Amino acid sequence: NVARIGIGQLCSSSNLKQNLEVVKSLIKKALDQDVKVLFFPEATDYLSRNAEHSKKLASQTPEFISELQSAICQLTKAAGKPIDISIGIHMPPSEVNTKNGDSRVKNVLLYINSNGEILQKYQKLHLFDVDVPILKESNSVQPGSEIPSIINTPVGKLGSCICYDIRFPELSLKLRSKGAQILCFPSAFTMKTGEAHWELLGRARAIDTQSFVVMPAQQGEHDVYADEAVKRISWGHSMIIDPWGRILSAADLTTHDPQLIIADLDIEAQDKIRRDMPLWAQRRRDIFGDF
Amino acid sequence: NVARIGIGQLCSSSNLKQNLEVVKSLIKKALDQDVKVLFFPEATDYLSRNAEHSKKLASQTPEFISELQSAICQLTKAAGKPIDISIGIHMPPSEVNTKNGDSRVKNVLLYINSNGEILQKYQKLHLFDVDVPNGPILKESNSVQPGSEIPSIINTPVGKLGSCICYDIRFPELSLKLRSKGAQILCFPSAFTMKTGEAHWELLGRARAIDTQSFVVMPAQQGEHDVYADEVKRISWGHSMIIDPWGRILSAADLTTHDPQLIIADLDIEAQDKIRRDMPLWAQRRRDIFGDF
Repeated sequence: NVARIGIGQLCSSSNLKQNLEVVKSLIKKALDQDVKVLFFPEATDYLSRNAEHSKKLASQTPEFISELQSAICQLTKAAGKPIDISIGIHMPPSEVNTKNGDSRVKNVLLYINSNGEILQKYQKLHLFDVDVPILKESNSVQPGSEIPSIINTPVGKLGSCICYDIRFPELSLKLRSKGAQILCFPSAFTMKTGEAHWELLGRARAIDTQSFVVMPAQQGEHDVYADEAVKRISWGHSMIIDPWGRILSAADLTTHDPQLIIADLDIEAQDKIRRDMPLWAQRRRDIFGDF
Repeated sequence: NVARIGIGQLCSSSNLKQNLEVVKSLIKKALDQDVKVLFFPEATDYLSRNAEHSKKLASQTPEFISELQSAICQLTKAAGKPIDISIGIHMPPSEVNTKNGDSRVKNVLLYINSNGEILQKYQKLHLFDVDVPNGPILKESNSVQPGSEIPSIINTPVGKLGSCICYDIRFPELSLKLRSKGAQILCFPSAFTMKTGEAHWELLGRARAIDTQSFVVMPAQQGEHDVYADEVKRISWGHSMIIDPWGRILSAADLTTHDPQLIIADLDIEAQDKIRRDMPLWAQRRRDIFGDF
């Protein structure tokens, strides 16, 4: 009856089967702690060495997901209680895509309920393209085409984003306009940008929208040679933030083992903050339009 | 081990929670009989008075499905043995469906495993539309959205299943195509009128069985439906039965009671293998004349 959520912080390798064992273990641990909704990071299925490597691994993800859906069903039936999963993966191009000549993976966030049913597939909207030098995420990753609909989770109304989305505030604002009480930003940040902006961005989106903000992150040095030079290290620091900007819960920084970060959301205090500072009633829609 | 299947025959009312209690009772009886896969009819969740009644009742069905998935987990865990469930229901329009003006319900056949996982939602492909000047007028697709896919074969505990729904049975190409994709078993969850039921129900089942050399499961609503039970007369032919690849009726409903009943048969897969080897209808087709499906 308490709005308890959790983050499964980990350090995904390029071995999808290894990564799945960690996810199942974290879900089992979360069920023991009576977590109602468990949030995993971006690219939980795998991190890759390069876009060509990513394309090959993406073909293994459909089997990752199906085994994950069945693990969820088995674990909740064994535990006798439900848990919902939010998890970021790489989706391979469909057969429509193949025929259209699109090879591009899709950065997708799955919302999966306790019966292993996928309720949402949010595809990341914002990609990092720079054209001075030049680096184009969109050469290998297909941008999404929709603002996701709000999900009615066991702990409240969720608006779901992925990683780089966090830097574009109009997306978060729009999700509040559609009724979100909670936002998530499953992510993998570099050490540099992680240290500079990870916590600032989370808190900013929290107070901008007066929402709980879930910040599930990859943490540590990724083994992108575990499916058989290139190095990949994620800032981590997974955390849960309240509508006032307070950090409710953050990762133990003194171990790089996978860990569960838990917080109970005080929805009533959120109602009071939203009532006392009614930012959405105060917008200048005669100036900016209506979204 | 023994390829034991079951049909759950019932008479759905307009009261979803009442119908769910019947469904769970039959699941429990089927676990006690060591049924591996239990087939329910079309519209097991409810029968309605009209299309607007159906549109309102369909909004309750998601809760019906979630509570069924939970009862399956509970009953199998309590029984210590697994069972799979094939059940026809109505699905309300999706969020995007309404965002395009489609308020129509969907005739969907769910396959749900021993862990509550939904492995397939098949949306009925064939609808009864008719517009004869001076009657009969009937446009099922005014109130019901057709599906867009031939379903994939399901690998069940008792063999490869191709799932269809009711009016689908009248279109032999669908059954032939399902055999093409690997089906050993076809199912046609149905609610038939008394007139067409007596004329064609058994004939249609046996025909599709020998056309494709498959086991054919015929789960049916039976009786007069209480379509005012959530607060027009609807009577279903019933006669649920299970048919073998030779057209033999293996097992048939007792017609002397409208009470929910379980109909059971053990499928002789080895005999099917021999029939399909010894009359290889699918090697004998004239694909030079008909193409390939």
